[PDB]
Order: sequence, then C-alpha cells, then structure tokens
Amino acid sequence: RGSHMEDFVRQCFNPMIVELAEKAMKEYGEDPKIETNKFAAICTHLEVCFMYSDGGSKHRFEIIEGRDRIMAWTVVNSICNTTGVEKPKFLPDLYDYKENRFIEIGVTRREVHIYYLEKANKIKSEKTHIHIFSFTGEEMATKADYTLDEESRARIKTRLFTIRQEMASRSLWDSFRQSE
Ligand SMILES: O=C(NC1Cc2ccccc2C1)c1nc([C@@H]2CCCN2C(=O)CSc2ccccc2Cl)[nH]c(=O)c1O
Ligand SMILES: [Mn+2]
Ligand SMILES: [Mn+2]
Repeated sequence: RGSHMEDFVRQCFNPMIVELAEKAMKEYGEDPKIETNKFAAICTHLEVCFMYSDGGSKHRFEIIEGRDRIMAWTVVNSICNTTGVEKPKFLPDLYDYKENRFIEIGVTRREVHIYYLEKANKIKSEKTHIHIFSFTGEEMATKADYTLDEESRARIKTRLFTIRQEMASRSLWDSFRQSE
C-alpha cells in the first residue's frame, strides 16, 4: 500500500531527514507507509528544527529532536545539570546555549494563535520557550522573543510555503491540511 504522499515525502526532503523521521515514527510504533500525512509533518518539523539551529552562531543550539528518545533525554539532564535549568516534563526540540532555555518548535496548518495555546497548556512549564511557524508565514514566540534574526526566520517561512505549494501541485495539500 504505497501512497503518493509517501513517495512525495521521500523526494521532497533529504535522506537524513527522512531516515530520522522514519526511525522516530517506528520508535513510537507508527508506520510511515500508512500515516503518510504525519510522515510529512515530522519531516517538515524536523527540517525546521535543523534550519533553526543553523540560524544561530556556530555552537549556539543543541538539537534534541531527531535523537533516539533515550539519548534525547540523556542530553537534557546533561544540559540541566550543566546550566541549572528545570528538567522539562516533555521532551523539547532545542536548547539555546545563548539564551539558556529549551525551545519547543511548532509547525501548524491551522491558526497560529490556537496552536500556541494548545502547546502552552500542554507544556504548562513556563521555563521552555515556544516558537510556532505556519505554512502561510505567521510566527508566534514566547514574550514576542523570536530568538533568531529576521533573515533566518524568513528562510524557514519560505521553505514552508514551498512545501505547501508542492503538495498543492500534486493535490495532496487538501488531505494534509485536514489531517492535523
Ligand atoms: O517531539 C514531539 N513528539 C515526540 C513523540 C513522537 C511521536 C512520533 C514521532 C516522533 C515523536 C517525538 C512533537 N510532537 C508534536 C505533535 C503534537 C504533540 C504530539 N505530537 C505528535 O505526536 C504528532 S507527530 C508531529 C507532528 C507535527 C510536528 C512534529 C511532530 Cl513529531 N509536535 C512537536 O512539535 C513535537 O516536537
Ligand atoms: Mn519534539
Ligand atoms: Mn516541536
């Protein structure tokens, strides 16, 4: 049962991203062959995380997402004991060595306001920073602190709208937007 959305994900994202997304999905007991919309969402969120960490200086960001869930925690306690930051209940996506906070990245196909609220009520941990990106170019960050400069964020927004267009050109966008 091979879908069009699966082969599009394989062609749209680089192999290191696809491989990390694949291992992550099966690690949590889900199949990219059938949960193909979610497959696209993880690859997208993963690519945004990597683009984000490339937006700062050389070694400003520590990347948590994409790691195996045990090692992703391992680096968190190391960070927590090193900087004295509260250990989050949820696994965050990044750590900003410059701002000394964990970051949760969000990528949404719906309204940016509502998704932040959902992510804020679920986190309930005031320490971690929250940064939401939309497939139409809206971004929302905790305390209106968007961490990176405009150029790095604009690059992420541009790629998101390219992913949207490519899905739409293949009639897969409507299914993707309704799946979230
Ligand atoms: O880290 C996350 N989930 C863990 C657990 C897990 C499970 C499967 C595969 C991978 C992972 C890692 C994580 N989850 C989410 C979303 C909403 C909250 C639950 N959720 C999902 O389970 C859906 S999948 C997804 C969808 C969109 C973007 C990114 C992802 Cl992964 N949104 C994030 O921004 C995030 O970082
Ligand atoms: Mn995550
Ligand atoms: Mn995230």
